[PDB]
Amino acid sequence: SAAAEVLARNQELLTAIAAGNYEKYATMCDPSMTCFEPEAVGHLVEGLDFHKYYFTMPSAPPAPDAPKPHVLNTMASPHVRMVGDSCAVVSYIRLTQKMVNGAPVTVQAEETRVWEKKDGGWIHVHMHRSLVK
Amino acid sequence: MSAAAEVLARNQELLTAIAAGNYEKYATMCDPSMTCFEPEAVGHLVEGLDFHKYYFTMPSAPPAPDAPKPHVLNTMASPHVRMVGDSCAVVSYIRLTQKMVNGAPVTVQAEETRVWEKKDGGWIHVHMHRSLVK
Amino acid sequence: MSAAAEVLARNQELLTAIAAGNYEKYATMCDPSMTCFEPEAVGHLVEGLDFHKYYFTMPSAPPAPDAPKPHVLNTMASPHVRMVGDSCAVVSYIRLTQKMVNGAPVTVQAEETRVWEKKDGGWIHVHMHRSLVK
Amino acid sequence: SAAAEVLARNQELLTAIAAGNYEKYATMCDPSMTCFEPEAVGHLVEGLDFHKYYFTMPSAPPAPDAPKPHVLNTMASPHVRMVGDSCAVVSYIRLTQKMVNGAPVTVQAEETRVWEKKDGGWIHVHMHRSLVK
Amino acid sequence: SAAAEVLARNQELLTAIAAGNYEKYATMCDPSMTCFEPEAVGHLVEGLDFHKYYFTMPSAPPPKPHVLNTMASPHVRMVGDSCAVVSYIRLTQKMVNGAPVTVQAEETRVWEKKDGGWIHVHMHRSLVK
Amino acid sequence: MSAAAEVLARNQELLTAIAAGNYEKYATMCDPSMTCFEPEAVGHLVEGLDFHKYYFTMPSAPPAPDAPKPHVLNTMASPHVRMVGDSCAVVSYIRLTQKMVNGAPVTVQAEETRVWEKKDGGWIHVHMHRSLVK
Repeated sequence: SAAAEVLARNQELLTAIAAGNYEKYATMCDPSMTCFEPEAVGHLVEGLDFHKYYFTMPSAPPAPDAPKPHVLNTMASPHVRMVGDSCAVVSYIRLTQKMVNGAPVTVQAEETRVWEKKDGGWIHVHMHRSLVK
Repeated sequence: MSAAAEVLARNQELLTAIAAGNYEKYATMCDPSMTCFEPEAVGHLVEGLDFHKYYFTMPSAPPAPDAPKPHVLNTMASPHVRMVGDSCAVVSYIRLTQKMVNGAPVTVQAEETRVWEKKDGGWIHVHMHRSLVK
Repeated sequence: MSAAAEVLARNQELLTAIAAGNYEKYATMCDPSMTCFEPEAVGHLVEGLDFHKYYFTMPSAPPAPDAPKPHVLNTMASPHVRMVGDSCAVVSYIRLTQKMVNGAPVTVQAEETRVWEKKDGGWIHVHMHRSLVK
Repeated sequence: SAAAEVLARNQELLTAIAAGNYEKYATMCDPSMTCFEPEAVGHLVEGLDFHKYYFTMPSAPPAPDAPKPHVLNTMASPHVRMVGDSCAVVSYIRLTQKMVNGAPVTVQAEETRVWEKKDGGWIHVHMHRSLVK
Repeated sequence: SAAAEVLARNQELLTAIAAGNYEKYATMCDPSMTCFEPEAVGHLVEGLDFHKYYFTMPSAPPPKPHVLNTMASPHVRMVGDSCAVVSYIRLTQKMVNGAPVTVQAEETRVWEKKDGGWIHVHMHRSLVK
Repeated sequence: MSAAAEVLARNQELLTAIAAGNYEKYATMCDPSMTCFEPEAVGHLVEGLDFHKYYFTMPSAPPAPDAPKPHVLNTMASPHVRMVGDSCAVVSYIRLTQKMVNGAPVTVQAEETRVWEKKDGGWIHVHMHRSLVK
């Protein structure tokens, strides 16, 4: 049941990432969060500004027309491990369905996200993201 | 005198066991329910020790007058230890493996996140995530 | 809190000043006799500030042709500060620069060593060694 | 005069490296020394074991064709900077003359080596190498 | 401090070259100056006319010339009372298309002390890469 | 007899010593602090005599029956000697080396500038600048 709560928090974080909602994202992450990810080109980054960069990219007005963002994140075969009462490790395959050149594309990545039970709530502390060929 | 130094040394001990081909020590250091992301798992989450034991027990040709000793060294570049609650430790680092191929040195790099749990007065490896860097 | 922490903060100040194109701040933080290894020096050791002033004073096409404000962020991956005596600090790290090329973000990575001297009641950058990774 | 001492020590260190004399090399370095170099493939390494690896390689059998290695390190245009009483920064272009396939070749690298004065001697604390090409 | 004078004079000469100021350049050079350089395509050139050629090329009116010369790792050698040899790597930062480019050249420049001041008598330029 | 002619003779003597591989005479003629630009220095200024001693002391042992005595000749095409004060000479020329490659003769050309200092009644080589034409 606790594992289900951590899974809900993880899916909530993923939807916040897909929406570009940086405030929700930052509210879910500890300011000392550690991260391996492809954008970090092989190095361990600490903090939130590195991702705030990607949330605040300069795009600004587009032509309204009829297209709107269409992105969906799916946690393929999730695995929750409880290490003590205050720690949870969520390991899964992140499947991101996105639109490129008017066509759908499914991106896959191995993701390990560590959550700490701080001040009543689960908070993300560490992420390891690796792309699969 | 710190628990973070202890888990760091324990992780280095695990890497030494891996480099030595000592599967008995590796198995004594890992929980039988250990989960693993690694390149050999070709994009999937594997559980258990048999998948890793496969690589310790590969059929090798007996040694000849060649270079009768493996020259392998693992280095934890810029380690980071995080204590998550009373029973968990997360060790994140860049694994640098110096090995010999065709009589020449080669340095392999990988992003590694290893999770340890405090069980029975020791630290046991429960989850690993390996990523090759181009 | 700590001298090493202060030197690290000064290095982050210098990097943000570089990202913002503020040459006056940059020169305020650098010794006039500063030495430098960097790719722009094409394999030689350069001395002085004019060599770096060159890249701050490059002529540019007319600003704001429906173009956004510069979106650049420097991050010191795994910083290491070494105090060598009272008045010397060596800050070694991996500089990760997130910038915009065309419409997409790109992260550039360099190995950076920056040597700072405590003179006249302030930390001043005196040496730099930069090497591109990829 | 002090700069002359540090320069002589740096040349002695390079000679030790060229000779495969790991003992002298290690006695000249601080055990916590930091290093950027190509063999570290874009990361900062600490300690001497990473470098000890290269002194302790599995030796190939001698076949009397080139019994003595012909290698020489040259510090092209050295520059010494005194940063306080106990620090010296030695920057130079390391030119290694080696023999490849019976013909000589000159390899060049940018080198920054930091030395600390402990008691009345100099020890190596930090190195930064970058191949020039 | 004599080496400082010769280095300052060489830097002044290089800035004159970068600025296209042939008058200052010529006033700093001995009229019998000898020269090895790429533009000499493998021959030893004597005099100032050969170099004057490049200051007086025909151009068009129509950004701004952004060029900077740096003497990387200079080396001054006093050979007797009247001679100085300045060896260095000339790093020229120029702009091609919209991008900066650093050109490197091995430069040896010989100077002679004649009463008051140093004058340039011999130069050797080699392109590295 | 002129002093410039004497320095020219000393320079031809040095080139002969280089062609013969006689490192001892070469070292006698050169100041221990001599500076050098040359292709083998891959675009840098080297100081001292060890850098050049490296090429006199390269490994080799038996003269094969396939090849005979070395046939090498250095020629100073259009020499120019310039006296800079009492004790300094600059010898500039095109070095033409006739050597044997395989079974055929070939002429290598290089732009050479050699500075000589008058110390204790003798001329010694103090600085060289060597560049290849083709």
